[PDB]
Formats: sequence, structure tokens, C-alpha cells
Amino acid sequence: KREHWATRLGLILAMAGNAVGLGNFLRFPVQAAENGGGAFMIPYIIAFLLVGIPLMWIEWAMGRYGGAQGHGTTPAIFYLLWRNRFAKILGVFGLWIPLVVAIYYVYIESWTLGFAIKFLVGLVPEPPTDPDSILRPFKEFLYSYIGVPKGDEPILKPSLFAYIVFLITMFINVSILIRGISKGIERFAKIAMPTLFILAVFLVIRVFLLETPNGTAADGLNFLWTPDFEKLKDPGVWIAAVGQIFFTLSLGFGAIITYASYRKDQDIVLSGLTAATLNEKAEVILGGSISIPAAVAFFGVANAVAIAKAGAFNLGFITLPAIFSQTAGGTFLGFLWFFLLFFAGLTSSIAIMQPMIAFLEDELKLSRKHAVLWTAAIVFFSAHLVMFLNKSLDEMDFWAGTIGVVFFGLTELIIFFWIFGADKAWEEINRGGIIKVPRIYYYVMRYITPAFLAVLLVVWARHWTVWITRFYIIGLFLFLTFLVFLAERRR
Ligand SMILES: CCCCCCCCO[C@@H]1O[C@H](CO)[C@@H](O)[C@H](O)[C@H]1O
Ligand SMILES: CC(C)C[C@H](N)C(=O)O
Ligand SMILES: CCCCCCCC
Ligand SMILES: CCCCCCCC
Ligand code: NA
Ligand code: NA
Repeated sequence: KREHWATRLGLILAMAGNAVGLGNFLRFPVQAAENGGGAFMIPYIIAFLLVGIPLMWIEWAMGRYGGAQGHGTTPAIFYLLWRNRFAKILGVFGLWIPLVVAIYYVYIESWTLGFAIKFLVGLVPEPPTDPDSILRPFKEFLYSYIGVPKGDEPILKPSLFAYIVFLITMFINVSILIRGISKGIERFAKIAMPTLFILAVFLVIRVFLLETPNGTAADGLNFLWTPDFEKLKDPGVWIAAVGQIFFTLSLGFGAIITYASYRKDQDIVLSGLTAATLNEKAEVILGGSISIPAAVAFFGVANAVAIAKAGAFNLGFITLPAIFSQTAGGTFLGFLWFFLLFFAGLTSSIAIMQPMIAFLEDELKLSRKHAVLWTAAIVFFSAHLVMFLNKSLDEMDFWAGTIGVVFFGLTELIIFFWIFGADKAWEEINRGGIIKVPRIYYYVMRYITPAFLAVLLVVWARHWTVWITRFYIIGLFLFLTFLVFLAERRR
């Protein structure tokens, strides 16, 4: 018998753990600070209402609909809606995207674990005062961990501690996934989400008390929420907003679908809305009130924007620890920060590995033990690419996490609302609950959302170390297409 979420709330809490992750505390501050903070929020809100919320309901519908027929993954669920062979091929992306994203997501999550260990024990840089002299020791601290070469070289030389901690991170993910849906993920989400909420609120309160001659914690909140309608015409802001919305809500990652497949009795309208608002609260209230207000309080708005533009990890791994280190007990604040990130990423990595696990369980009839171990071997083996090859992690985040989920999000929209039938999809979404979707969203999900994506997708169009990554992940797609072929012959 297929696994089962014990309670309706347990699925909602695990869905919040799926959504709330490193994108709320690491990706969102960088995206907002890059695109002007407040000027970024208007397209972010519009993208959340026109793309985020509707796609959250759809994927939950396809998952619950497919889960009633014993299928959790997209290759089988796409075929149920569209009885076509090409539907199974496009469904491979629902296994390929979560696999490629988990290759680098779990590794970045291992950094938060390793940093939390050394910050707890107190093995952090020592500063004695220009901002560069406080920020430089922590920049060298991160570069020694992941093994960045001095200047430019195609090969990374990560530390032995980082490689060992990555093994521990893979072991922790397996330990949770090996126990299953109810006894493992649902059990862990009930504990991690309150811990996530308590740590973040404590950090937000501590950050809010920071004040220097150059800035105030409230100055960063004013920078993030004062809108700028002049930058509304910038297409780059709309691209960053929709891409951010896809990432934080786990849209196009095939993770919402498999999670929803383990519960037939569920109001997907209220459950999908609760999980989204829970994620957006942690994103713009908690994640938005830590990194940006602390950076602005110590360096000002102008320098805080330049810091977020220097790198994706420059804020949460370098600037925020160095800022904390200038305060009493800041080494412990650093520990609480990365411990906050570790629980945020751990509850999301187990969510993006279950799709490949559910495929081996449901389509190839493998036991959960063998399913978890085999997908873990795929993730651990492939992770050596992003561990040692410079810019290899950036190529995976682009193809699978950036352009893939947008392409896959439009694909599941068309299959569900255009091929399967808009009225059948509308019936399936609002079925089985007291909360019903307003009728206006029927036109958003049938006309607005697909046109909004397609228009934004075509308006997007305007070192050999990347070819190894392209060559590798292409083989990952061919390998998963092969198993979908094998699972079709067994049936
Ligand atoms: C399935 C493939 C397994 C490959 C295992 C390779 C492990 C290499 O690990 C190496 O150990 C060094 C020890 O100093 C460290 O510098 C680094 O972690 C790494 O270069
Ligand atoms: C599930 C992951 C791919 C994304 C997750 N929502 C995060 O922001 O970390
Ligand atoms: C330290 C010698 C081997 C390092 C390269 C192996 C990584 C797969
Ligand atoms: C001499 C160490 C280089 C290791 C390269 C690893 C490529 C996967
Ligand atoms: Na998120
Ligand atoms: Na999570």
C-alpha cells in the first residue's frame, strides 16, 4: 500500500517545510536587493497572485488526482491527463528537475551544517577598523571551506571538513527519507517548522536592534518596502520576480505533486493557500528582515545593494557572520543563523528527493529502502561535479532551477487546463472541500498565467567546464527517460 500523511495538518506542515527553505533566507534578500528592494516587491506580489498561487493549486490537484490512482510522479500523472507518449517524455522533467536541483541544493545545505558546527564550537575568524578588514577574514573563511581557487581555475579544492560534513548531510537526509512519509518527513516537519519560526523571530528581533552611524535596521526595511513604480517597466525586474516566485513555492519542481499524492482526503484550496501564505510570511517578514536590514544598518543601502550583487552567498555566508561578529555573542548569533538555514534547507531537500524516490517506489515497484538508497547514490555521486568543478553549480541552477521550472510550470498548465480540459481541471481543483477558488482565477489559470509565462519566456531570449555539466545533466535526462521506458514495459 502507498504511504499516507497521517493528518491533513501534517501534510500542510510538511508542505510548508517544502516551500520554506534557503530561498526565503538566502535567495530572496539577494534578489530583492539586486532589483531595488521596494521596486522588486510590486512585480513579486503580482507574480505571486498571477503565477504562484494558481500554480500551487494546480500541482496539488494533479498530485492528489494522480495519487488516488497510485501515481505520484509526473511521467505517470501526465499520461493520465494526456494519453500520449510525448506526455511521458515531458514528464521526465518532473524527475530530472528535482534530481539536478537536489545535487547542488543538498551541497549548499551542507555548508550551513558545517558553518553551524564551527560557529557553535567557536572555530570562526578573528578580527581586531575599515569594513574590508572585518569582511575579508570571513570571505577567506568561506573560500577555504568550499575550495575556491585564488583567481580563476576550473577546479575547486574543497576542505576535508566540507566533504565529510556533506556526507553527514546526505546521511541525515537519508535517515529522514528512509523512515517514510508519515513516520519520517511528517514527523520531522512537525518539529522543524516551529524551530524555524522561533529562530527566525529571534534573529529578526536581534537584527532590528542594530544601529550604526551609517544605517539603521529600519532603514533596510524602508529600502525593502518603499515601492518605486518607475522601475516597473524594467523587464529584468519581472524576470527576477517570477523566477523567485517559482523557487520559493517549489513550483515546477515536481515536489508539490508527489507530496500531494499521499493524501486523497484533502482540501487543496485551503491547504495550498495556507502553505503559500506560510511561505510568503517566512520570505518577506522573516527572511526579508534579517539579511537586508543588518547589511543596511552596518554599511548603508548603497553598499548593501553592491554586496548582494557580488555573489549569491556573499550576504548570508560572509556579510551576516561578519556583522554578527561585531556584536556581543555574535558568534552564537552566527550559529543560530546557519542552524536556522540548515533546518530550512533540510526540510526542502527531503522534498525534492522524494519525487525520484516515489518514481522508483510506484513505477518500478522498488522498496522504500532501496528507493531512498539508490536516489541518494545518484545525488551523492553527481554532487562531486558541483564540489570540484568551478561554475558547475551555477550551470545546474540555471538549466534546472531557473529556466527548467518556468518551462515545466507552463507545461503542467497546458496539460492540465488545455489538453485535459479547463472545466475538468476546475472541477478537480475545487472538488472535495468547503473552500472554493473564486471564479476569477479560472480565467487567470486558463489565459493569463500561460500567456504571462510565455510572454515572459520569449522576452527572456534577449570556459569548457560548463560543457561537462551540460553533458552530464543531459545524460541524467537520458537515464531517467530510460527508466520511464523500463517502467512502461513492466506495466
Ligand atoms: C563515488 C566517487 C567518490 C569519490 C571520492 C573522492 C573523495 C575526494 O575527497 C578529497 O579528499 C581531500 C582530503 O584532503 C579533500 O581535500 C577534499 O575533500 C577532496 O579533494
Ligand atoms: C524545494 C526547493 C527547490 C526550494 C525551496 N522552496 C527553497 O526556497 O529553499
Ligand atoms: C585528492 C585526490 C583526488 C581528488 C579528486 C577526486 C575527486 C573526484
Ligand atoms: C587533481 C585534482 C583534480 C580533481 C578533478 C575532479 C574532476 C571531477
Ligand atoms: Na521558499
Ligand atoms: Na525546508
